[PDB]
Amino acid sequence: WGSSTQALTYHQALTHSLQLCGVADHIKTFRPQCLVMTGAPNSRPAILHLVHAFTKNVGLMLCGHVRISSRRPNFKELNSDMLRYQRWLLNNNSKAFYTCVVAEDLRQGTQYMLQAAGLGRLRPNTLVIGFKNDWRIGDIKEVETYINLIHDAFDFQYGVVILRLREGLDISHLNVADQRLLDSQQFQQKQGKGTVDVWWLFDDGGLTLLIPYLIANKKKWKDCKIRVFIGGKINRIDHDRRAMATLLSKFRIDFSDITVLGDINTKPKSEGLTEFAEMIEPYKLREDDMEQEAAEKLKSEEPWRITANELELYKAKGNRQIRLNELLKEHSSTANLIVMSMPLARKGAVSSALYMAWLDTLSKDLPPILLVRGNHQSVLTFYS
Amino acid sequence: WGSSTQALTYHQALTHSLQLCGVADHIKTFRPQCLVMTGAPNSRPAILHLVHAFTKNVGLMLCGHVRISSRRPNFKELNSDMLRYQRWLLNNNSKAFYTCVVAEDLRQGTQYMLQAAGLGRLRPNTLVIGFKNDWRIGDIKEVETYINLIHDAFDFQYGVVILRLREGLDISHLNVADQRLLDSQQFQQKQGKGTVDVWWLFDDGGLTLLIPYLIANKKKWKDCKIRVFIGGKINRIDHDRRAMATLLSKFRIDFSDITVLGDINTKPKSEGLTEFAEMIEPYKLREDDMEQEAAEKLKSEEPWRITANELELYKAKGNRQIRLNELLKEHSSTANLIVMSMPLARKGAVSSALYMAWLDTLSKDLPPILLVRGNHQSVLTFYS
Repeated sequence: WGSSTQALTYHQALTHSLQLCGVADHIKTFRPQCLVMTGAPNSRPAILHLVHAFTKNVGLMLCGHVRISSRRPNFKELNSDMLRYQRWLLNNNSKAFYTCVVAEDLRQGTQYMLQAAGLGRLRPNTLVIGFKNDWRIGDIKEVETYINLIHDAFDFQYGVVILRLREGLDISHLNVADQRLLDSQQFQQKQGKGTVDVWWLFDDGGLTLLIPYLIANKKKWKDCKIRVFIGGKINRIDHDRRAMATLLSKFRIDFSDITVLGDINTKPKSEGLTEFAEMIEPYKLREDDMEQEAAEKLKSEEPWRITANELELYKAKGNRQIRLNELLKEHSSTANLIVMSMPLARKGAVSSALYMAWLDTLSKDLPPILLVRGNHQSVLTFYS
Repeated sequence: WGSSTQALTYHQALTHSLQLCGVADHIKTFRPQCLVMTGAPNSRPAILHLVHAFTKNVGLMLCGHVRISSRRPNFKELNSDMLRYQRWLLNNNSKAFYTCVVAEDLRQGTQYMLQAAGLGRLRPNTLVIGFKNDWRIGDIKEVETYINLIHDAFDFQYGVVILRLREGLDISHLNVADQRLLDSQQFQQKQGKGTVDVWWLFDDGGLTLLIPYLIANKKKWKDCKIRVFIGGKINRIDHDRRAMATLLSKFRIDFSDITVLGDINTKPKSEGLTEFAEMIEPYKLREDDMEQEAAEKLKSEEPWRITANELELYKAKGNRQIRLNELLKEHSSTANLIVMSMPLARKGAVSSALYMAWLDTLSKDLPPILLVRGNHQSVLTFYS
């Protein structure tokens, strides 16, 4: 490497950061930035390749890696695990940075990269993580770190994206594992003709239409149709489609159709509640919160006499996701992605084992779904 | 502000960060970066103006601000407290970034900005903080956050700089306060003719000679002499001065003299130990560590029967700083700075109230001293 100009690239990268740090207060744009939670980037490579498709030439991608290590943190060899993985990101045709922290669990490890990552205006706007698939198989303790991470991303006014494949995301290893490897390398190459359909179901979503626009204007996805689905009113159908058409003309998405539905939060048809109730069977008044669990004994000895957190106050919130799953299946069977609004419940009043339980009944048997929710701060400022 | 090219400065600042992130694995320079612990930057302005003198055109300066707020963290208005203070850094002729965190104390607040600040190779190399002046007046509890911050900067292989003025650093408000005001605005303007003398007293120091070189090659300091002081051997004096002269020729400092001393860790002259012992008078076996304090009762009821942490194992460590203080006074009375090696004690074996007690006996009545200690990783790679 015959480069004697590296000292000119240091000051070039530093005065342009001071260039970007100083601009007009009212000239602010959106510029979608994101920290991706990949772990070690040679593992989880679908979450690199998908979040390369948006945030390419238009934002920055930060590959976070919290090293869970309760004992013996080895900081001095870790710099050799910084430059190695960054060279792995550079030898592949990637435009990502890489910051690794050390903590004792996943939540407080990524707390550091929420309120301290980046410099200047090069800060992560959103947080994109993978979906915890094995949340019911064991150790329901450490679901409390994952959901209280989601609630903490919504506290810092971040946008949250959750990616879920039907199989797993991680690769750290035969023909049952052949299902893992090709279907993880499914986004960077070889995209045929199909459909990327969205489900606009929240008014203050924002980002959830910008993401399918940016991913369909790419080299691999321009033979793919954006089918906006929407639940709205019941009586007038022509003009609610018109009301969505003007907004979609603002986002210049160039859709195929805006289908209006009228059977949301009506009828779960007595099918999935038999599966949803046995899903939360070992959590019914065993919802994971040690303090609440200990606390009940000052009011009752049989705990299953109150259902206010459980079902008594959230009837149609629970019944909506079970209604939405068959609507996802009978209309988006063979799609490439599903960009779906993400259900957000309020902290404290709702349990973490119920809030997690809604997020997989919504995404039981699907293509690579994307549960997305913006911060409703401002969007469409992007492209003026 | 008629700027329609801001979108060209975003991608210009981002591809040059990818330029700097990809270089040869052997080519890397030193490039002194630092996070300064200023608090709100309109307060503590000497620690902006001094750390502007080095890390100008040659490194980055990051102005950290941990917002101690145990209750009610207000994240949504805090972005208006980000752009306001960054505009305050930009309207002054500064080249600094600014990241603000929220925590419940000072230590875990700046833990976030140690292992998660910056992107790529634009990470803070060192940590520069101010000296806690009012450590004996009240609440010896919260000295444990300051010293366990110092020990944590030395755990991440950071360099540590501690700046101490004879008066305070903070400005948040008459003629007793007129001493604060002008003497805090003493570094940016109006530097006359004088001396910036260093005390090379540690072999694996490193940075402690690079800092007085970079600050004396500036617009305000080039009528100032660098007088290297050094403690070394006793018998040969001409050739230890020669052995320092070759190293100083490598650092191209262009000094005035290399004075060799021979009365370090010999004789504190029975003067300051009367003041040092009454300094640690309410801490003698009351050294602040609640667990150790509770623990003693399994071995004794009168705690003052063991002196191993206190004086019995650290005779000449304590007597060295009291020896060094009169050497600082009889030789560096009227100087502009004192760049002095920083005493580092091992964690756990030494108390935090003793380690703090050495850091102010070394710096009792001085000019703006600078207690500096490198990470001994590599230095002099800078300027090839």
